[PDB]
Amino acid sequence: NLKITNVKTILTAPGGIDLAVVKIETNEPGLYGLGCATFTQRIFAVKSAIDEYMAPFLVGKDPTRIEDIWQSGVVSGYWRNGPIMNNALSGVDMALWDIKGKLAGMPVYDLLGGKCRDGIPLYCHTDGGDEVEVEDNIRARMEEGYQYVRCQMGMYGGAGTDDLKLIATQLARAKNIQPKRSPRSKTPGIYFDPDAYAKSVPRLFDHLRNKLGFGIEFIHDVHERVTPVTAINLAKTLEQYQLFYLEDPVAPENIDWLKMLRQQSSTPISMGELFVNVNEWKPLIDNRLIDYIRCHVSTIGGITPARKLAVYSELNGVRTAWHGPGDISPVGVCANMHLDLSSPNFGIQEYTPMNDALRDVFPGCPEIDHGYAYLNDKPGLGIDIDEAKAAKYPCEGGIPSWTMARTPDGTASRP
Amino acid sequence: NLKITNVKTILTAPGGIDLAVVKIETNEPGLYGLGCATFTQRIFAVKSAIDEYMAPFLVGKDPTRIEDIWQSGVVSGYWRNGPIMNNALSGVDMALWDIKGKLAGMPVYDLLGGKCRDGIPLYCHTDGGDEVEVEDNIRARMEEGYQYVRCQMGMYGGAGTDDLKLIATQLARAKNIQPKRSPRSKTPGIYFDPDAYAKSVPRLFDHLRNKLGFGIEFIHDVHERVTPVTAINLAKTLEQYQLFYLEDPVAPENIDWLKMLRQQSSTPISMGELFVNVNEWKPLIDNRLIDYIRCHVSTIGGITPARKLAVYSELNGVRTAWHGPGDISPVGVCANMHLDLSSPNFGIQEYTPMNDALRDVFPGCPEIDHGYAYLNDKPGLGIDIDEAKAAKYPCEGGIPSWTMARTPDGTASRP
Ligand SMILES: [Cl-]
Ligand SMILES: [Mg+2]
Ligand SMILES: [Mg+2]
Repeated sequence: NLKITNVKTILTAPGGIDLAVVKIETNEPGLYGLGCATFTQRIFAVKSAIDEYMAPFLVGKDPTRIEDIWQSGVVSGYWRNGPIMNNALSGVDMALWDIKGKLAGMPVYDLLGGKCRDGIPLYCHTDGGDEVEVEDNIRARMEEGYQYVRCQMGMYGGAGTDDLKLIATQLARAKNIQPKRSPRSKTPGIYFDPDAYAKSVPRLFDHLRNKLGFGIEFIHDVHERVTPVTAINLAKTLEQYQLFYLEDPVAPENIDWLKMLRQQSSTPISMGELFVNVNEWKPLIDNRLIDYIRCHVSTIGGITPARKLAVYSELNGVRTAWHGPGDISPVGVCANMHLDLSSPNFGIQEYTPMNDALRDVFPGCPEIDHGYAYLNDKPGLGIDIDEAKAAKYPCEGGIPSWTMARTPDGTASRP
Repeated sequence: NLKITNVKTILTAPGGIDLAVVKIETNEPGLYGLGCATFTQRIFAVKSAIDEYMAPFLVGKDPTRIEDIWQSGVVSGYWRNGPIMNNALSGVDMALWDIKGKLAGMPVYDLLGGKCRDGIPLYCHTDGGDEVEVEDNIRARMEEGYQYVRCQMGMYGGAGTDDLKLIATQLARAKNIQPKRSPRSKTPGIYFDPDAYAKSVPRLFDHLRNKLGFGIEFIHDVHERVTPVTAINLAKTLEQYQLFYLEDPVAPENIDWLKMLRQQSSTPISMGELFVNVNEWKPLIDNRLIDYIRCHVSTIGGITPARKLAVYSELNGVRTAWHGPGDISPVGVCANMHLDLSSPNFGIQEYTPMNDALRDVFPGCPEIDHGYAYLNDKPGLGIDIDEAKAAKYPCEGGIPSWTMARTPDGTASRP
């Protein structure tokens, strides 16, 4: 007669980025589950969604009924399909998977069908103010054993970032990108020039291919920064550089434009870190408009819907590339990886390296060894949280600044 | 030098249903705006989204720049397109429209282009345990001057409701619908039989058209309760009864099925009270798969996005029917109606009659006279809130019961 007894939210920032973790307790002594609910920009609203709504929904129920709980949970507020709602559901769903693995004495990847590969290949982020600094940073990552890298010159749209809420790191604006002149007064924002950015990208990859060759795999993230036809043209101009993928050429609001892109370009495309709705990803995958699906697993509602998405992708020849930024807890990192190891159609795993504090707060972080991640074989997600240590890193709260992105004339843009 | 000085949430339940209202104060003495943020099932998370995120985003800004504030606010948390996020934005957006009207000395409908009609026709809800009870209820509403009515026998799926969080009224289960026998043990939920429900609807309308004739307009709400092909067959069998519309024959997750429905049936269709994402409504409107769009204005982000939706619908010959349940504040009722008065493609206004406490807490409620609503000509939304009186009706909070809908075998179903 196993029952959920308690559900709680833990808010912690050991890597300098606000995280939300759900812990689900049961009436079996010592048996609990952990899940990721990290929507970093709205952590307090996520906490409210869990504590005020998911907790009374769950206490008393048999945690082994993961699918029933997910299906009933998703419709429990009637309205649904949003990032706050989905993250609250995810924390619950991953915790239940964690509990199921612990009961079975099996890692989640074994519950899901077992290992389809011997390690998880990773990509990491490289940046710089000019092409030489990017090149230097790639060399350093290659020395560490990375065989795949994302290359940005000036973060997103060439703008860099001063906002530590984004990745806990300041990144330089592109040094030599010359923006258009703005009007005589400016509304506050982080200014960028989408056209100057777009033209800089082929020049960057020309330099990088010249210096580093074609063995190393390259990723570039457009991050919805340009008009769709500009993104199409960029995809075409980048064909010669043979990117592993070109990421987020359009906003989710503009997914129809991928119909045109895919008639003209053979540069591999990834989309979807922003997706929260089946009506965003289903038309893309059904029509083969992408080669990699990029969802943030917690933001689509956890392991249960991510595995459905992985299967839907697999049957259409689309591969997975789950979102792996700084704004994901080590629990969510483990969840991505259990999916990765058990999916036939795994593509790549984006990885943001952790500091000592994250490894200390979350015992059981995956082993990173020469560009591959190696999950432990402990039951469930193989991850724990030290609640006392978590409390040493309280969340900063507040609002980000980087999301106020303005084009030269002052237009508020999708960031 | 006009600036926003304070943004706050008011939670009140004068009609027995939890409401969320946003009040935006400015540095001009006595000038403020009110907006609806009512997502009733998640009011505390909406409150968190406003108080922790919208408030610091807005203080100091010029409230006259409604579009800039909307466009920048919607992407401020990066992830977007969800019911909690959108309601927080709506509260702000409607309050800014209210402020703009007050500054202009004109109602919002006048800022939007003026009256397109002389009054707003309404439909109200009628229910009953059997056909004769529904008939009697319709007669009573026709005597009050309603010329359009929604007709349900047992609320949604024939199940009725005992949950006061839904519409603050207990409604009888359909008396004569015989469900399939369930398994020998049952998981808790509100049980219904989709097939017994579906067969009962044509029988209801056969009775109602015989007794009441064809002058009176009838609406029926399927409320996502049946399989898509069952919905298609229902639409076909109801053609002879000439419904004003058949509402929500499919879930948002199943919108593709409307392609098949519209090849076979000429029953008018409405969809969309559940919509939160452009990728849900845009394919429907682009392909003329519905005749009326049903969005809950606050849940799509306020007046700014609702006006865009109304225009997009107008150009495709689709008409508006904004959601008008019990779970919308009188501020939201006013916002619906200002859109209604100024839209060339207005279709109908669903209306849930208010009690004395709602009228007392919210001075300026629209005048209801013989089946039409008559907005006052006061500036902005023409509505106010008495905060001291609102405080006499604290919110109940908690989670609803009705959203746990199960079919005879125990399957958790979209409610
Ligand atoms: Cl949301
Ligand atoms: Mg990205
Ligand atoms: Mg409805």
